Amino acid sequence: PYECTLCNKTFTAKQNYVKHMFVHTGEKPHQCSICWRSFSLKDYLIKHMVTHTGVRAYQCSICNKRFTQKSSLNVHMRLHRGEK
DNA sequence: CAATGTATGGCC
DNA sequence: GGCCATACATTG
Ligand SMILES: [Zn+2]
Ligand SMILES: [Zn+2]
Ligand SMILES: [Zn+2]
Repeated sequence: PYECTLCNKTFTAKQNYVKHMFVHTGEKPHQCSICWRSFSLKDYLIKHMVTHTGVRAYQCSICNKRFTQKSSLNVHMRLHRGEK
């Protein structure tokens, strides 16, 4: 079972374990070509670029409202939830 | 592995 | 309320 001994935390697979340990280094090699903000992992930088592009790719199919991140949309769906 | 999905919470 | 970073997951 993959486990970070600093946090005492388990991971299901190796990939997130390696990413977690690299975040533990403190290094931020992935930088934005626009605002020069640096990031631990490329995943985070990819999500960052949407703030510059303005694309709200994630749309509620109930009320047509649009969102920057899928997580925001998922949160929003709790508002339509509560009606059977 | 990358892509995609979920979850959290400070900040405006 | 949602933007946004951060951090975990499963899927292909
Ligand atoms: Zn750790
Ligand atoms: Zn930037
Ligand atoms: Zn909606």
